[PDB]
Amino acid sequence: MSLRIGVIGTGAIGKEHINRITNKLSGAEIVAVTDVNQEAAQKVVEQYQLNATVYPNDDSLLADENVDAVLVTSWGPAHESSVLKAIKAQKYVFCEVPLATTAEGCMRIVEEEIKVGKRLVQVGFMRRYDSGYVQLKEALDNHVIGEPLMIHCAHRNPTVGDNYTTDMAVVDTLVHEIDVLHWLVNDDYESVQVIYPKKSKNALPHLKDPQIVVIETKGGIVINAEIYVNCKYGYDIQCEIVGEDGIIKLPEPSSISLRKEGRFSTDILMDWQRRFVAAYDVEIQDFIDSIQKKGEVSGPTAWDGYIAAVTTDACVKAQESGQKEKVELKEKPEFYQ
Amino acid sequence: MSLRIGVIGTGAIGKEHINRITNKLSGAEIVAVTDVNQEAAQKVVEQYQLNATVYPNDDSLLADENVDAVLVTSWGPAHESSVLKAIKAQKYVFCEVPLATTAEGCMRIVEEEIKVGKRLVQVGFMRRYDSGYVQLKEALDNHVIGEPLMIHCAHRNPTVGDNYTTDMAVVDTLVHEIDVLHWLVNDDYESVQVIYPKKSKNALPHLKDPQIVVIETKGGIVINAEIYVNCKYGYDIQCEIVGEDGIIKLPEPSSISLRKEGRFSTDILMDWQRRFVAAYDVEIQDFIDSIQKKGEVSGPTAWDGYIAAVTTDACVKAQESGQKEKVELKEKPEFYQ
Amino acid sequence: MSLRIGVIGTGAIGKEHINRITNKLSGAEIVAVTDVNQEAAQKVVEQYQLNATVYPNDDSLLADENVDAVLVTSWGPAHESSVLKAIKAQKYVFCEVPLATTAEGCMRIVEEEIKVGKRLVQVGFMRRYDSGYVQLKEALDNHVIGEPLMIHCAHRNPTVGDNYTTDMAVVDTLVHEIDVLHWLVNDDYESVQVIYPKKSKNALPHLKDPQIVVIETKGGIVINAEIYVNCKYGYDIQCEIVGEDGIIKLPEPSSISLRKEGRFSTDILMDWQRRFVAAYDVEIQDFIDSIQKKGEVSGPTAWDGYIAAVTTDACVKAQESGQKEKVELKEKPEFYQ
Amino acid sequence: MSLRIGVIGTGAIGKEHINRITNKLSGAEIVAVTDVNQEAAQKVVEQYQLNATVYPNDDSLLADENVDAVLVTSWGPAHESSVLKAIKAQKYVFCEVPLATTAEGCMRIVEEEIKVGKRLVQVGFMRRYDSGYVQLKEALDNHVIGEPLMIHCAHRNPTVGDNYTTDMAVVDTLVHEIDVLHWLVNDDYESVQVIYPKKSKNALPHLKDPQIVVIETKGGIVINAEIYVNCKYGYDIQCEIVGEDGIIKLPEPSSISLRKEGRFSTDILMDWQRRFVAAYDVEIQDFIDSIQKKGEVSGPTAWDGYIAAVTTDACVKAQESGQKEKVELKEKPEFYQ
Ligand SMILES: NC(=O)c1ccc[n+]([C@@H]2O[C@H](COP(=O)([O-])OP(=O)(O)OC[C@H]3O[C@@H](n4cnc5c(N)ncnc54)[C@H](O)[C@@H]3O)[C@@H](O)[C@H]2O)c1
Ligand SMILES: NC(=O)c1ccc[n+]([C@@H]2O[C@H](COP(=O)([O-])OP(=O)(O)OC[C@H]3O[C@@H](n4cnc5c(N)ncnc54)[C@H](O)[C@@H]3O)[C@@H](O)[C@H]2O)c1
Ligand SMILES: NC(=O)c1ccc[n+]([C@@H]2O[C@H](COP(=O)([O-])OP(=O)(O)OC[C@H]3O[C@@H](n4cnc5c(N)ncnc54)[C@H](O)[C@@H]3O)[C@@H](O)[C@H]2O)c1
Ligand SMILES: NC(=O)c1ccc[n+]([C@@H]2O[C@H](COP(=O)([O-])OP(=O)(O)OC[C@H]3O[C@@H](n4cnc5c(N)ncnc54)[C@H](O)[C@@H]3O)[C@@H](O)[C@H]2O)c1
Repeated sequence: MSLRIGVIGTGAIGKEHINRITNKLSGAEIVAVTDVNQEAAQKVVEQYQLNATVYPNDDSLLADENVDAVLVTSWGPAHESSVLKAIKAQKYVFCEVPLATTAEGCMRIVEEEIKVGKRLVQVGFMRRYDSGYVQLKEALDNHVIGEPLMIHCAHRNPTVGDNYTTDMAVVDTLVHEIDVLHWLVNDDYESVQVIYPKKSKNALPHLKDPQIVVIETKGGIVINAEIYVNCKYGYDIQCEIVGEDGIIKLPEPSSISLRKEGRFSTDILMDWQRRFVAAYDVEIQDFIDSIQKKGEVSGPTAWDGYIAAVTTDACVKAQESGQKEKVELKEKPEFYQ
Repeated sequence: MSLRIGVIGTGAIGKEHINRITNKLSGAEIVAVTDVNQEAAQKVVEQYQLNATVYPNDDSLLADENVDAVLVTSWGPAHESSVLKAIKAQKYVFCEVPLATTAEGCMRIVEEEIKVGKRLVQVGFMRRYDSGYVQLKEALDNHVIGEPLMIHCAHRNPTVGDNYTTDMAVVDTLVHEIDVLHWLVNDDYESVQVIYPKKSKNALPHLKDPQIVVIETKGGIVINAEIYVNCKYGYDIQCEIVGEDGIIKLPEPSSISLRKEGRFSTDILMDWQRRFVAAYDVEIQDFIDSIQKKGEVSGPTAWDGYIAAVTTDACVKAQESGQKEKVELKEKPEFYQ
Repeated sequence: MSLRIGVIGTGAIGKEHINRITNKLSGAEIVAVTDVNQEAAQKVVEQYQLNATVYPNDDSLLADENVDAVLVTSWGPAHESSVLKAIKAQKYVFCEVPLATTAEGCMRIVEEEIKVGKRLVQVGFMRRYDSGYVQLKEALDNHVIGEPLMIHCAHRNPTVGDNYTTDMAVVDTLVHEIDVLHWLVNDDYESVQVIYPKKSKNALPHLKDPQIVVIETKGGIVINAEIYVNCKYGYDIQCEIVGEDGIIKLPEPSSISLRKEGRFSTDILMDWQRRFVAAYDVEIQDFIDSIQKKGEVSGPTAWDGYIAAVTTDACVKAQESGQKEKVELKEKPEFYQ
Repeated sequence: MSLRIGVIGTGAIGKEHINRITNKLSGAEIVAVTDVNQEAAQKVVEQYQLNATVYPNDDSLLADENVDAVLVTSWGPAHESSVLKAIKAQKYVFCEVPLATTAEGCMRIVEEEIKVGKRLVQVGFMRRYDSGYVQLKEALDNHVIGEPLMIHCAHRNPTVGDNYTTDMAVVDTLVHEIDVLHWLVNDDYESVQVIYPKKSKNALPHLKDPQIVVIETKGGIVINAEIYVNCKYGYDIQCEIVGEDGIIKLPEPSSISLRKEGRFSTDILMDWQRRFVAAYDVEIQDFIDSIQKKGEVSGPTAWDGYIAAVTTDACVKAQESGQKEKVELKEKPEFYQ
């Protein structure tokens, strides 16, 4: 007997989630969708031969008693609104990054979930389900390299559109690093600082590219993260953790090697979409499985969404301040441990 | 509306397939099982909370009109029998390696499928679905390295039981290499030769370990394959294809690197089961998807099973002959292209 | 007819240079030595069966008309003194790092060389002769990756003695990085900043280990350099240069790979001495060759020594300031380009 | 007091040896040369400003009492002649591969050295001095992987001239593999077999390219060696040794990695000359050093030359026989152990 899922926002990524749930995962179906372009959400129901109702807005869909759970996968700032409603309507919500665009927005959502007794909210930080990052986690949990002291990491992308703005680099992009990193090391951010290198010839005039972002935790781990979204060569995620007694490092995506015209090579991806395909699948399936076999959700929490929001804010602050901004977090409610 | 699958042989591997279909894949269910230890097949229905009928034998299960398709995943020599029945009962059959234990056994099965008009039989040669081997295929199809001339490859395993016999090395083990290799290069085997190196201290007395197996295709590709099932260090599959203008090579499984006590390392698997987990999933899902969206099966064919059987036989021949045995194949029926 | 070399300071490293010149290189001999422990200098002349005069002090040795060139390889702060003397005595001087321990000390030496018409002083920054760094140089000179924007690099060492102090990390250690990096990118340092991560359990109480050192050039290249001298795992130099259109990276030292007990590994060196052995050889041979076939020295210059001194000072400043210190350099005299 | 060396054969490779001895190594000089084109030998003496006598033939040069040692570096079949003379004239001889072009030719040379009491003859098999091969040796000597069982290896070259003939592949090319491999594993060859794969489009019509060469030792190690001299992509030497409990593998030559246009790459050499440059240097220096500090030569022996000759012959035999030829070696004289 399969979980009945309603999708809010049938854009490019909500279309990807509809396809995995329909044709790749196990034990769930899409019974309802609503988009803001109601005509698009009516061409998607046909496209994937869904057996689903098409609502004009969220409220209508959240009223429907079929739907046990919703995917929030619409425009970014329209998230907070739909999550609060779904919590009050007491449905399970899988909400794509970001949880909300402001730090208080995330706080409002925590307070609601806190009331409604159990965990309803999983945030779509898929990196925690990628086998690379899972292995790093395992080695750290095993004290393979003793105490983490520094982290170097990088998030690069071939080119961006006319729409990509200086803040998006730390809000839409460095956001997964921010989530995954503190999950691995089990610590909280303290300060953030932003440093701009010589600007790239591949960056448009309004964009500042690359950027380095230093970040210290409370324990004193020092992270420096490079964000270069016009690197031209490929899409590439690198993460090295230096510990007291050794170093561990994230793998490249699997690739056949080639020997030809003087070079020994492997392939680098050009498409951010392709990089985490497996972790999307495993993440959703875990929302599904965790609900039917526990009565609550298991992944990244509303709280983790809140931590991403505060730090993301401090970054955008140190971004035009040029100074060493501070990251101030409220006490972690007993609810979340 | 999901495909109704009956499993013949609820052993260790048929249990793995029941679990992927039940809890990982999409659009199919297990409605029927039969084992030879009928008590075991009645503890498996409970184990995975299946909603399935338990038959005493294949015939009973193949009569059941629920079941559209069957997994043949029982003892090895009990395959041919169950496949012929399922073809005549006109159900879709996914049959695990081997198709049958004798070369004529595979021929009998081809003749039956040939009659019944369309493709019912997929053979479980999962390597063709592994992303490594898929990439090699893609580069060869693109003429990246021109004409294949030689292949070097290796199939190693830490240790084997008291049950592992000299012939099993080319019958149960080198069998996937044999299937996958000719699929990649699109050619047929001509001769096989077997050469025994100094015998390993890790091999039991009745077993001959390692072995090298040279194999020539009709076009003149020269393959040498190493089979060392007591290599102790790990489970490891290596495949290098040398072409006219360059070389392509299979990847290692993804692993975090580590720097500690004087060494820079990655992990090697110890468990053959873990190596191809993803290709099992993708293989089954493709049996499922290909049936509901085409009315026939798509994978490795009954014919490919026949090619594996002939070559596997010539190998066991050159295995105790010590001579350069021959591989003689019947004409490839128009049915299969 | 071979170059006659006098060695000032017959310690451990001056002994290594006497051995290479005597038994490995071409076209030079040691005809004179002086140490501060004059007894040790005699034991050296005997040890390497030298045919050399033993002076009580530098002045005596610089008077000797045999010696065309001197190695300054004595205790650190005793360098400046011996280099000024050798310049005025008008001999060729190869001076090991540092050129002098203060920034003005290097300035005094530049002024002397400036007068004496030609280049007499090569500083022993051997990295410029290592084949790795030579290749990076070549790729940058060829615009392979366009404009350098950032550099990440690391200098790690297993453990240090009771004698290793917090400033030595940027004075004795990060000093080669400081020389080589601006040689590669052809730019000058502007600011330096020092950040202390959580302190290591492998570091003694008086030592601050690791450190991160951020450094910006005038053009805007942003360098972050990690110095971890108690990393325990090995001796390891890493340098990655991120450019506009691609990334280039320093190689590991050559090593046989090994597959054993679950791991695929290569070796990491435990001894800083072993890492640059080939660049020492090539460096000295180039002092020799460049003198006999040009009448002047070719390597890193007295000026480059001065640049290392100013930046080294700013680092030690930002080291206890905790602030973003500045690097102020005098105009580059026409003499040096 | 430096070793006085006479060079027989001032061709391209004898010119390289004259240059290293003159301008790179320590403790030796060229005091005498003779070529067959006596005019070329004069132009060489001038080219490298040598202080040397120019003889019309070997006999004259071997009479000269200056010369303690000779390099035999002339045209291939002219080696045996000059080595026998030098042994009887009782000079030290460094003889480039091959020692002689026939197996009995090597036998005549062994018998002469055997009489003259000590070791005069070093054969120029430089691989034993390359740091890669030295490391493999060390790991095998340490039983790191237990008992060697198989070896896979390859010798590839971009393209060859109109002058390169099918036999040269096993006589001029596979000859270093043949020497180095039995040195590593400390065993003797027993059989050889030659297998021709589909012929390459890069090979001329008179040449058979690639070839595989299987070789068994007495102990039962099974070696398969690939020789592809028109592989087009680069010059590339690969050697993998599979032992009982693990695998060891030769390194690639050091290279900077690059990330650009979709690929992560390293460089492959195009010039056989560049691959072993360091082992040539270390090899010669060891002829020199071993003579002045022992009164005999240390490297590969006249005997090792003989072993290469017998096996080289068996290969050329199995090369047009198509059969499994045999390698028959005379008893190893007590003189050589
Ligand atoms: N975790 C990740 O790596 C990742 C990757 C990509 C995108 N995302 C996130 O996914 C979201 C969507 O991404 P996208 O690039 O497909 O954007 P998109 O523009 O394709 O999706 C927005 C769609 O939702 C509709 N919409 C907006 N508000 C709505 C509302 N309140 N109710 C119903 N429909 C509404 C719009 O009409 C549009 O069709 C964003 O929040 C983005 O940050 C996360
Ligand atoms: N493609 C691969 O990499 C791969 C891997 C592992 C196993 N296999 C194949 O899978 C098959 C099973 O493997 P396994 O190791 O789990 O063996 P297993 O012993 O666990 O499975 C045999 C089971 O089937 C039952 N059985 C035998 N004949 C039967 C019949 N006619 N009808 C109903 N039940 C029957 C037995 O009682 C037993 O429970 C073998 O043929 C093997 O070659 C293939
Ligand atoms: N470039 C490099 O990779 C590198 C590596 C190691 C050391 N060094 C540098 O080289 C220098 C020498 O190192 P070391 O380890 O041989 O030193 P050391 O302490 O081992 O010995 C130096 C010797 O010179 C003597 N000496 C001191 N002052 C003298 C003077 N005025 N005149 C003559 N002799 C004098 C000392 O008594 C001692 O015997 C140091 O400055 C060091 O920092 C450079
Ligand atoms: N070990 C290695 O890596 C390696 C590499 C290249 C070549 N070699 C070998 O070294 C040898 C020389 O190679 P090369 O390319 O310099 O040869 P080359 O043909 O370029 O020149 C050899 C020179 O010696 C002269 N010569 C011939 N016979 C002579 C004799 N009896 N006495 C004096 N001079 C004589 C020739 O006229 C010529 O000028 C060859 O046997 C070759 O196979 C070994």
